Amino acid sequence: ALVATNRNFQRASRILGLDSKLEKSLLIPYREIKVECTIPKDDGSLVSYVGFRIQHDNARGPMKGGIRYHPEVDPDEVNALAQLMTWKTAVVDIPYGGAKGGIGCNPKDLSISELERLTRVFTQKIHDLIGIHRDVPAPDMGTNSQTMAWILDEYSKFHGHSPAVVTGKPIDLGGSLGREAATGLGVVFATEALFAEYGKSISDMTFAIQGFGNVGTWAAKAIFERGGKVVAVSDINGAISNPNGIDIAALLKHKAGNGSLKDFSGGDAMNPNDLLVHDCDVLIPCALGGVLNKENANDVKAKFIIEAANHPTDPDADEILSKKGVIILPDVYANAGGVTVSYFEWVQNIQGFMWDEEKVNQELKRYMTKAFNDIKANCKTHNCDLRMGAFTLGLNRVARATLLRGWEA
Amino acid sequence: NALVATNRNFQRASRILGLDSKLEKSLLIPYREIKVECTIPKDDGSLVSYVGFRIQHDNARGPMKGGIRYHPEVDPDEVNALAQLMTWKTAVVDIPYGGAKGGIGCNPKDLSISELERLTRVFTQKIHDLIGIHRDVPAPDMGTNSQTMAWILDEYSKFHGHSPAVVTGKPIDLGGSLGREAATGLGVVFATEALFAEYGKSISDMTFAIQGFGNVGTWAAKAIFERGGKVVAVSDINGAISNPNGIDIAALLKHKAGNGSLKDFSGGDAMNPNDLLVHDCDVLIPCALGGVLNKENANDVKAKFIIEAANHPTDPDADEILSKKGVIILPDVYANAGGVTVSYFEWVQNIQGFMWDEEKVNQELKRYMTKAFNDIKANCKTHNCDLRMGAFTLGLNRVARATLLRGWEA
Amino acid sequence: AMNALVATNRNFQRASRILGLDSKLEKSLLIPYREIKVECTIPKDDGSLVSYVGFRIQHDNARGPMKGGIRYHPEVDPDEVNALAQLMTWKTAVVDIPYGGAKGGIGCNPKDLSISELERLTRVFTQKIHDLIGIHRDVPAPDMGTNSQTMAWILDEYSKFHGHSPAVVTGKPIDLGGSLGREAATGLGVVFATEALFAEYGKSISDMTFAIQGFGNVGTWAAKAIFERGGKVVAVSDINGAISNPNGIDIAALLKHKAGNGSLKDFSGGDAMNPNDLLVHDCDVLIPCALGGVLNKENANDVKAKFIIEAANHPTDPDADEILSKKGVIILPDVYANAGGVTVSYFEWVQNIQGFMWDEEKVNQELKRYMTKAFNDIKANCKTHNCDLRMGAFTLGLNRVARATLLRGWEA
Amino acid sequence: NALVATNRNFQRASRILGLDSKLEKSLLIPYREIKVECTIPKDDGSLVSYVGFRIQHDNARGPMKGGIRYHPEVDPDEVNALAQLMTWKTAVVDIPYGGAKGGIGCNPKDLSISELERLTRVFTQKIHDLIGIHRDVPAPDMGTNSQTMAWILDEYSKFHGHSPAVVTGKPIDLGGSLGREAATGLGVVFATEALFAEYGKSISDMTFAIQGFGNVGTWAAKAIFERGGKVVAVSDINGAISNPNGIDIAALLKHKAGNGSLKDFSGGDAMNPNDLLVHDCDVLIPCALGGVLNKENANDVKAKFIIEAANHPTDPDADEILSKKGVIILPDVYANAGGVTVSYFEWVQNIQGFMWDEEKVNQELKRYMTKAFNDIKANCKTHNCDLRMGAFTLGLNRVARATLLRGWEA
Ligand SMILES: NC(=O)c1ccc[n+]([C@@H]2O[C@H](COP(=O)([O-])OP(=O)(O)OC[C@H]3O[C@@H](n4cnc5c(N)ncnc54)[C@H](O)[C@@H]3O)[C@@H](O)[C@H]2O)c1
Ligand SMILES: NC(=O)c1ccc[n+]([C@@H]2O[C@H](COP(=O)([O-])OP(=O)(O)OC[C@H]3O[C@@H](n4cnc5c(N)ncnc54)[C@H](O)[C@@H]3O)[C@@H](O)[C@H]2O)c1
Ligand SMILES: NC(=O)c1ccc[n+]([C@@H]2O[C@H](COP(=O)([O-])OP(=O)(O)OC[C@H]3O[C@@H](n4cnc5c(N)ncnc54)[C@H](O)[C@@H]3O)[C@@H](O)[C@H]2O)c1
Ligand SMILES: NC(=O)c1ccc[n+]([C@@H]2O[C@H](COP(=O)([O-])OP(=O)(O)OC[C@H]3O[C@@H](n4cnc5c(N)ncnc54)[C@H](O)[C@@H]3O)[C@@H](O)[C@H]2O)c1
Ligand SMILES: O=C(O)c1cccc(-c2nnn[nH]2)c1
Ligand SMILES: O=C(O)c1cccc(-c2nnn[nH]2)c1
Ligand SMILES: O=C(O)c1cccc(-c2nnn[nH]2)c1
Ligand SMILES: [Ca+2]
Ligand SMILES: [Ca+2]
Ligand SMILES: [Ca+2]
Ligand SMILES: [Ca+2]
Repeated sequence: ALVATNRNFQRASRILGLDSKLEKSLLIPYREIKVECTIPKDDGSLVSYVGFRIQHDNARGPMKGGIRYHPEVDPDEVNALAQLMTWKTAVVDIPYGGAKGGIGCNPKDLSISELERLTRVFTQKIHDLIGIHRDVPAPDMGTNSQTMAWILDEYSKFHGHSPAVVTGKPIDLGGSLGREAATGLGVVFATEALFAEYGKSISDMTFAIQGFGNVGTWAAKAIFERGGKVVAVSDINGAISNPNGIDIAALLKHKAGNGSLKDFSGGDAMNPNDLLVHDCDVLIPCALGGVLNKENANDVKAKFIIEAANHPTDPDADEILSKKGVIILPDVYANAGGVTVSYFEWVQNIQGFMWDEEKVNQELKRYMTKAFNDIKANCKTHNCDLRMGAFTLGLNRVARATLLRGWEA
Repeated sequence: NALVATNRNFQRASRILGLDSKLEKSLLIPYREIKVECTIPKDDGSLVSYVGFRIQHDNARGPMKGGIRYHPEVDPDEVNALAQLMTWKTAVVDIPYGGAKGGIGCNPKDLSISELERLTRVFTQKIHDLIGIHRDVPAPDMGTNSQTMAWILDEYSKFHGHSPAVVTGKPIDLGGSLGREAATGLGVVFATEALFAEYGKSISDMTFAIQGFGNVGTWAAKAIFERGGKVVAVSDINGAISNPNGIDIAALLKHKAGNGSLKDFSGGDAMNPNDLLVHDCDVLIPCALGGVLNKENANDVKAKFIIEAANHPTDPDADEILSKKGVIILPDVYANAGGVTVSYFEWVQNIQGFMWDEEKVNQELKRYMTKAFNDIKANCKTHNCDLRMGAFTLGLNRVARATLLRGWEA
Repeated sequence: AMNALVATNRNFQRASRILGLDSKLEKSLLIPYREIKVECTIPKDDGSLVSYVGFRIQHDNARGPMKGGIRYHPEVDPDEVNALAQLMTWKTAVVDIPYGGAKGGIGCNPKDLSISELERLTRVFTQKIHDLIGIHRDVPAPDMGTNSQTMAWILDEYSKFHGHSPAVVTGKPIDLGGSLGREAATGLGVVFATEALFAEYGKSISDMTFAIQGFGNVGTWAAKAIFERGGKVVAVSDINGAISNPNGIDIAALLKHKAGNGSLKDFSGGDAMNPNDLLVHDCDVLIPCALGGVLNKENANDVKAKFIIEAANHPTDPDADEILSKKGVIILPDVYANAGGVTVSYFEWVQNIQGFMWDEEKVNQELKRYMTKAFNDIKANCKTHNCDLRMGAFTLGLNRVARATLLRGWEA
Repeated sequence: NALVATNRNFQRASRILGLDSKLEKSLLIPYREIKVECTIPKDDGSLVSYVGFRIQHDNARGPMKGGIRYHPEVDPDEVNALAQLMTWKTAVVDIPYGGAKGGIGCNPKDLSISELERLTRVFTQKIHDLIGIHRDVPAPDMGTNSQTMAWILDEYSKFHGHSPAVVTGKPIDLGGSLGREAATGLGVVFATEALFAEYGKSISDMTFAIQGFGNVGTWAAKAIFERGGKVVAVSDINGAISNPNGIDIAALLKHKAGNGSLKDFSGGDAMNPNDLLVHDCDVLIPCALGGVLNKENANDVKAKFIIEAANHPTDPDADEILSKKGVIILPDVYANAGGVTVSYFEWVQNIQGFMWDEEKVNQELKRYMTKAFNDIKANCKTHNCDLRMGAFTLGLNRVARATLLRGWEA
């Protein structure tokens, strides 16, 4: 997370020839905030936490980023996550900068009313630092749409009804349709555009998918409905194989009945540790980072790797897979459908008028497609891989937004 | 009035949802009640003092919305019920507002046009800090009109900058929306179409008797007529006209515009207005007054559908009698919501800085009335209740879950 | 209470006639600037919901920010609450402090609520009205059912919305900007007003005997302040008993006796008395400091005092007023006599507005200046209108609010 | 050093108060910590980027107060300890402030005066929403001065209007207070009068040795001299001068102003500066550095009183040794508080829109220092502790009382 973002920035920065003093400024966050969050517990005794918000950059618009309720709050990693938000939003051309915040706590130690009091106190402590056009939080580790409802409710006492102050809200409070499928569907839209470069379609390819959660389930469904052959799916408990393509609609039925993959009758049970070296045209890691390293890299038999999980390829595998002719669609772009639909929720709220799910998906496609074209165009200016096309694209957009605004007081 | 009807429907819907009684109490208590002194100098230099008010009932689902009445009758419980009714109505058609109701206890016909302007501006000065484009958005009502709203807009904007969305019902020249005059009558016809689609039928299959021929009745009849429905009977306060082959509503409208009276229309036969509700037809549409259907005449109703365009036309006796006769009643809280819906669209257009054409207003109105009927119908399935309770439980449940999601900690 | 409604109405109508108030101006002065009711819902300590209605009547602000208490009390009759807010508008005008009147509260019984429920309720109430109050808009204060701890919570909650705002509320703890001199303010103000009254006759407090009904916050300090000025306190009663001494009670010793949980009847430096004879006791000066409605037609003819200082609110009903008047009894009216408390409350606001607290000698020096100036104005008014002291005070305050209103004007 | 001394004194005072451990955790966590990018163009057109910061420790007793340091070393733990020490110090002399501390990691010698102005204004733009007359009131510190404050005032006022009280230490021409230069040294002498009055003694009864002759030492020496005290020894970084009759401080000041060195003054005998702390006197006043009294020289101190004007001059080893010899030590947290106290008076005068003359400033400074000593001594009686713990328990408890009164519910 930390180490990948640092290296990718340094690689992209040298490709762009970034001015060293501009680079220094871009690395310094706009603002770092730490606040006391003290609440009474349900039994009346006090507990005290520190909440935080790193606001990295706002050259391209309000800041955007999750709120983590999690006990590990290493400042360098939180800073890297906020920077990564700044580059990711710039890659897909949404008008935001990057931020990241949270509270150093373990939510599983706290009752639902304690979580509410903690969230409202946190909002009271930062209400003057966020805002619909200033900094727009979202769920992350340890928070969810109920958390956002509390932030919305508390913030609105200080500034009036502000549905756009936060994304990831319950539908009943201005949340957007289409959020659940956003990332998985965005993966497939990105893949459509990539394959369009070869005049090929998803229906021409076979797919192996590692991980079968929110990203994995929706990606498989969208691939299956577009004629792709999902020939292998794994998750943490097992794996299933079918050289003629698994009936993914039927597989999802089985999963919903609390069944395990290997027990599916429309395929052959498989060892999950064989999923990455499986023979297929396209590999899509949707589980964990660091699954591709120097060890297994030569044994990957896929022609395309769609990085849906964050950082599944360490630099060792990247170099190895590159020379073999493997094309890797990078994580900062490939899984960006979620943050993109989060932008649409914000847009729908500032417009006072919600979109239907078909409009959400039409705009998601338009944004993911125009983003791939811009990445590919950058790869053609700098003669670099797709990962560097994306990072130079985002880094340059932040840089020239920063330069246009200027430096005088 | 509207108070007995609203309290009864709230209590029935509350029992069906199994609403927690302490949540129920909170939903009944208005967010805020305001009364302000409104004193103006008259044209002749003397002083007069009135009391203005704004009941802000609920804002769990969004900014409050509601009319301003210039009227001498300011009973607090009735005004509370009207504000409460707004909260449920906006929830029924899924527009992101809560309910409010305000006004000034005065008789507008005792005031000259300049006295009315000074009064409107003073009221705005006294409440400007309590309203706003995302807080509470007033609209016309009894005794006020689009000119009143222009004055509120102009005075409010001195305190907060140009804010066309602070009020709806504006003149077209100041950000008012197209499609407002037809909104309610057309919304009734969209609602009636969606109901008939449940039976695979069309408006063109039906005959219609319409009580009332004002802003709602004229536009409802026009929209029915242009869709091939047969409007066989129309009444208003002075008479009624009948034609079993369908009245030519286009000609009836020209007649009304030419200062004509219903019973003098030659393309039909004069009728006793008291025969309207018991007339032989498929669809009855009260568009005039409340309380017209009671235990006396309910058993004499000969229609299969009743589309409630006026507010509270069926008292509980008739609702009972009509149900076990197989009569299907589309409830007023939903059927006439086209007006409040286009009022929302005007706000949306102002918020978006860009007006819609009338085709777009009516396409969205249709989408909103249709999606609302489907949601009502789905509720009927889950709760095994009629359309009136499907609608009230839908709106009440939406307000309750917005409230529960927002929470209670300080 | 109910007596405050009837008394405030009668006094307003009487003063309005003496002044010849224009009836449309009078109609406007009776209509409050603003009436607010808000939902106040909180979780109880057990997690269940409870819902109350809070309210704030903002009667008048022609002369400055509104000022008035917050009552946590179950009886919230609109006409009475309205009368109380209006009474504050007249009271602040009588002593020339730059406030209008307001009155607010929550319909609840505080004894039913734990300290943590009361805090949550207070903060929610503040969240619901923070935009309607303010240091130069409306400044609440303690009242029935609230105290300085309640004010600390309002201050803490209000300041989240507007920054640290110590002047938004008076009656605060000393630790949070409260003023010195609050405890003695009303009783000490009573004695200052009495000094000014007796000066008209070339007499001083050391010349008089005093009978005092009630021995709480007002009665103890008034008796103490009289005693230190050489007045002879010959009778004191409270709800449980009474003590008399025609030579004067050693009030310093009486106060020590009370502080040790002693009863007035059991005091050794006097003779026990029937409390029902306190008002007809043989003295120069009678000071009701307990309850309203104590002087009526039954007993007015038997009052032996030549001066009665109304420290409690409305202790004399209209029947006794007429009877005492024709007997030559001079009545210093409650609206003025007990105004020391609200005056030091203004001083707290002033100290917070100035960012710099006064010492107690300064507070009291100013309290005396304000009560003495106020008496001179009341007396001057009695000269021009040829009326008793009660109407001197009401016409003074009513006229000041009227003139502030007329100067501000009526055009939008 | 401020981190280990402040932590040791807090923990000791907390154990004396029986402070609840969960309250103590809250009191140690700062209200808010801010870091902001401060980038400016240099005079030559190139860019430079610094990090500005503001630690806002506590505001239970009032707006935050604290200096702004332009200095390259910005250790977070040291800056937190300084902001927290401010919170206790303001509570000890009972001024209505909490503690804060901020600055910019830069070397002001590397920057021209116009670059320093732009940097100050950029810093102000980045934090204007976090400071304010009733929120957080900065002041000069290392590397900043009254010209820096004028720039902050000037830039802040573009965002919130003319706000003279947003910063203290301003030039006299822009709302600064009279009496600010002498404030600390004069405050030291007021504190000493209050202490000596407990013994029925006066300053004129005592002999004084002063280490350091800067802004604190010169004014304390002057204020002692005008009260009949005998200043028998003075040192600074380059030398020392001695006179058991009492040095003519008026002449010594005039010598210093004429660019003279202590060892070259003729109205005394030149002395080794290393002998100042062991000089023969009743009262020793460290006004130079911390850590000058330790176990090595503590047994050799001949004074009966030590007035801590410098910060942390006595380590715990010497404090132990001196107390067992019967030495009374007036603690730094109180003794040197005249500077912060007059800074409060500047803020007061600004919010009152009307400046005081220097007579009134010094009169109020004396009243504040006198009442603070009385409160400290009362605390010593209550807890049976020395003056240092009398002062810290006083300040810590006042902050604890204010946060407990304010409460914890959301
Ligand atoms: N959901 C989003 O909006 C989003 C956006 C950007 C990136 N991502 C990335 O996508 C990845 C997955 O996100 P998600 O929401 O689908 O998570 P999820 O928890 O919904 O699903 C994770 C899936 O991976 C499987 N898995 C876990 N450990 C595994 C292991 N060791 N080997 C194989 N399979 C394993 C799980 O069983 C599950 O099927 C993460 O890297 C995340 O950072 C998600
Ligand atoms: N216009 C809207 O947007 C709207 C919205 C919701 C509800 N409503 C309800 O619709 C009803 C009518 O509204 P409108 O705007 O069309 O009013 P309107 O004044 O424009 O027309 C009322 C019509 O009813 C007739 N009428 C009056 N009394 C009658 C009686 N006793 N018997 C028969 N006819 C009678 C009048 O002559 C006229 O034809 C009212 O109940 C109103 O509350 C209107
Ligand atoms: N305290 C103030 O700041 C203040 C200010 C203005 C007016 N007042 C008025 O002063 C009166 C007393 O106020 P307080 O603060 O001293 O009250 P308190 O509760 O502190 O004391 C009231 C006293 O009256 C006594 N008492 C009660 N019933 C009695 C009876 N039937 N006969 C004799 N004594 C009786 C009580 O025992 C007690 O001694 C009230 O009318 C109040 O409205 C008080
Ligand atoms: N000035 C204030 O407002 C203020 C307020 C509170 C505390 N203090 C503390 O007072 C002390 C001095 O402050 P100041 O403003 O007078 O400083 P200053 O820089 O104006 O003067 C310091 C003096 O100490 C002398 N000195 C330096 N090192 C010395 C050494 N090793 N031996 C002997 N003398 C030495 C210098 O020569 C000079 O005379 C510091 O500890 C500071 O933290 C100052
Ligand atoms: O009168 C109200 O309370 C009110 C408030 C907002 C909109 C509408 C409306 N427009 N058309 N029909 N109703 C009415
Ligand atoms: O009750 C009020 O309305 C009110 C408001 C502010 C101050 C006081 C007060 N203090 N002492 N006596 N009265 C009363
Ligand atoms: O530097 C600080 O923390 C600070 C903040 C406000 C005032 C003072 C001050 N004035 N004189 N001595 N100290 C210092
Ligand atoms: Ca930066
Ligand atoms: Ca409610
Ligand atoms: Ca009025
Ligand atoms: Ca803290």
